[PDB]
Amino acid sequence: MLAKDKVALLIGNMNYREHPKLKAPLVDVYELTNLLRQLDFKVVSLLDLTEYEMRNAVDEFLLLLDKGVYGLLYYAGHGYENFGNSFMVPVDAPNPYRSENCLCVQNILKLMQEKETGLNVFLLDMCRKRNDYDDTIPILDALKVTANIVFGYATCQGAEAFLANGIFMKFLKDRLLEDKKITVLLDEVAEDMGKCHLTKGKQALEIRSSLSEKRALTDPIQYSAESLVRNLQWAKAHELPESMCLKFKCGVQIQLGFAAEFSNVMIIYTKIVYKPPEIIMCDAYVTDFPLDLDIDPKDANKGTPEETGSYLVSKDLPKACLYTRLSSLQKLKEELVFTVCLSYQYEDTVEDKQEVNVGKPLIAKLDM
Amino acid sequence: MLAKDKVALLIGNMNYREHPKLKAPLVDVYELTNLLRQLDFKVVSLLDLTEYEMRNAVDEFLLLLDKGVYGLLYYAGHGYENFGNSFMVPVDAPNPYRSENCLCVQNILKLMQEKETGLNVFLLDMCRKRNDYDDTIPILDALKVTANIVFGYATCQGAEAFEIANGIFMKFLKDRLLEDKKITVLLDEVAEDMGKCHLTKGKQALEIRSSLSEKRALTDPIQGTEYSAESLVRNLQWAKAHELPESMCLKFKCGVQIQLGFAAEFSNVMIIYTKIAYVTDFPLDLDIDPKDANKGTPEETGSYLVSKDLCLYTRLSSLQKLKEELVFTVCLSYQVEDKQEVNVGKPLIAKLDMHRH
Ligand SMILES: FC(F)(F)c1nccc(N[C@H]2CC[C@@H](Nc3ccnc(C(F)(F)F)n3)CC2)n1
Repeated sequence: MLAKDKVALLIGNMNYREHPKLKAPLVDVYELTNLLRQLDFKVVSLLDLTEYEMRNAVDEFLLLLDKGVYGLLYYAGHGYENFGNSFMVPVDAPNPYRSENCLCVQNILKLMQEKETGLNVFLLDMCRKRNDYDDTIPILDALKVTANIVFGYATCQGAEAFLANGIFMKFLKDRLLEDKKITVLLDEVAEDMGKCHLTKGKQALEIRSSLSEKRALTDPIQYSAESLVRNLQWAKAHELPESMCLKFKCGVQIQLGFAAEFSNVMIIYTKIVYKPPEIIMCDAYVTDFPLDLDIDPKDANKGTPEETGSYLVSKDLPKACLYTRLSSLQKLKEELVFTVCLSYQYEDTVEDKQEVNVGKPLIAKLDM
Repeated sequence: MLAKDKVALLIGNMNYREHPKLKAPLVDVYELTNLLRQLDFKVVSLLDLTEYEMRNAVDEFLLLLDKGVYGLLYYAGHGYENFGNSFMVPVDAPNPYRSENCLCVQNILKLMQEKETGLNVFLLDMCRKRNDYDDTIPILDALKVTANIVFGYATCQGAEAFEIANGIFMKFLKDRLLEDKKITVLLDEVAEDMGKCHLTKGKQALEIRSSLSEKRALTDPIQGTEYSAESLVRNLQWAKAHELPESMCLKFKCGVQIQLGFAAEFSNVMIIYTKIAYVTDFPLDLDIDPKDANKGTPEETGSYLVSKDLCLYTRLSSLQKLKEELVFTVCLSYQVEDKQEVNVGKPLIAKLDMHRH
C-alpha cells in the first residue's frame, strides 16, 4: 500500500498542577518520536500542554491530514474512559475534571475522517478507568465506515496503565520498525506484553480495529500543492538557533549552544571557551527570560542537563557546561530575548552582562 | 497452544413476535455449527429463543465451561449497542424494548471469566446502533484483565449489519474459520476479504476488538482427559445433549406398517418423518401448527434440510419449551380412521432441562 504522507502528533503530559505528576511520557514521547522519524513520519512531539494548547495542537494537526495521508496520534498522560469514550487530561485541568476540561479522542477521530485519511492510528497510553465526576455522557452521531481506524490502548477498559519506559512503549519500541500490517504488529506487541512476568493479570494491551487493507507504518510515501504548505510549515517547525560566541570586556569568551528535546522543549547551554590566565573564578549564567515561558529560575543554570528535567543526559550534549531547559516554547508569543551574565574573580566579584536575541526557536517559529 | 475443551453456544433469532423477521440466522447457525464441529468444538446451536430461554441457554453453556476452556458465543439476530455494551434481543421482546428485555454480552463475558476460561470469542452478527428507548446507564463492574478476549463484530459501531443464502459476515467467515491461525489474525484477514470484495467494500466493515495476548487459535488441540468430580459432571451433561430418538416401526390393527424417523437439524430443532399416515396431538408447549406439519417435502416445513439429505415431514423447532416427555399420535386414514400414541422421551436439548435455571 501507498501513503500520501505520514504525519504524527505525540503528546506527553506529566506536570499537572492539580493532579499527581507522571514520569514515563518524557522517555516514551522521545523514543516514539525517533522511531516514527525512522519510518519517514513528520512528527510533532509536545510536552505538558494546557487544554487551550492541546485543542490548538489537535485542530492544527487536522488541518494537515489530507486524503490518503496516514495520521498517527499518540497520547501519554492522565486519561479516563467513560461509557466507551476516551478522554485526555491537559496539565492545567482542575480537580476534579469533567469532559469539558478534557479532549475526547472520539471527537478527534471524526474530524480526521472529514480529511479522507488513508490510515488513522491512535495509541492511547493512559488509564481507562471511569471518572465518577462526569455528569454528561456524550452521545455522538458516531461512525463513518472508512475501514481504516486502528486503536492501540496500553491497557483494558476499567484497568490502569503502569529514566525508564512505561510498559506499553517498552514492548512497542521493540517492533514498531517491523514491516507488518499495523494490526498484526500491535497484536504481536500484546503477545510480548503477555510473556512479561510483570503485566500478568494487571496490564494487557487492547486493540480495536476496523482496518480492511494491508496498511503498515512502513508504507512508502508517494506531490500536491497543499502538501507543500505542510512540508514548508514542517521544515520551519524545527529550526534551532546557531551556536554563538560572546566576547566579554575582560577577555572571557563564552559559547552559547542549543539542543532540541521536543518540538516545544529546548536545552540552552553555556561553556567558557577561553579564559585569560589572570582570571581564576569564572561563572556564566542565563537570566531575563520572557515571562510567557514561565521558566523556573532555579531549574536553570544546572551543572548537568538531568537536573533541569531533561531526557538528555550529560554525555548526550557538549560536555562541562551549565544547562537550562525551556520546556514551554508554545507559550512564546514574542522573540526569545534573554541576558547572559558573567561573574569573575582575579576581593570583589566582577559582573558584566550581554543581551542575546535568538528569534523564535523550534515550534515558536510557527506563529500561532 | 492447548485447550482444556472447546465449547460453543450459537443463537440464531429470526421469528420475532413484535419486530421484523430475519432470514440469514438459519443458514449461518447451521453452517457455523458444522465448521466448529470440524474443529472438535462441543456445539449447542439454538434458534428463536425468548429472553427466558436465552438466559437458560447461557447458564447451560456456562456449566460446560471450566479453567482453560475455549468458550465461543456466536449470535445472529436483532441487537443494539448502548454506552459501549452490546445487547441481544430475544424473539419475545416488546416494541419498544429496554435492557431488561435483552441479554448484555458483557454480562455473559463476566460470567465466563469467573469460569477461568482460556479463550473467550464473541462473534456478534447484529446491528450496532443505539436503542433510543433504553435510558439505562451501565453501572458497571470493571471486568478482570484476563488477556484472552476476542470480539468479532459483523459491522462497525453505529452502523447496520444488513442482509442480502448466507449473511455477509458468515459468507466471509466460512472461507477462513478452518485455518491454523491465531483467532485475532484470522479475524483480521476476514476483515481484509470484506474490504477487497467490490459489493461489500464501503457498505460493511468488520470490527475486531481484542486483548488476546497468547497464540490461541480455534484449531488448537484439546488436552487429554481431566480426572475430577467437575469433568465427570460436564461430560455426562454433554453426553445427554444431542440424543436422537431411534427409528421405530409401528404396526396397525389393519396390517399397515409405518416407519417413524427422526433427524437433528439444530440442538432444539428435529424433523419427524413417516414412511408407509400423519402425526398430530403434539404437546401444547411446542406450539406445532398442524397447518405446517406433514409436508410432502422438508423444504415446506422451513427446514435447512432438503429432500436429498433424508414420506411426510414435520419440523419440531421449539424443543427447548418441552417441559415433559414428547408424546404424539400417529394417525392412519384408509379406504377408516385409527390411531397409535408414541413416546420418544426428551429429544436433543430437551433432555438437558434448561428450564432449571
Ligand atoms: F500545542 C500548541 F503548541 F499549543 C500548538 N499551538 C498552536 C498550534 C499547534 N499546532 C500543532 C503543532 C504544530 C503542527 N504543525 C505542523 C505542520 C506541518 N506538519 C505537521 C505534522 F508534523 F503534523 F505533520 N505539523 C500542527 C499541530 N500547537
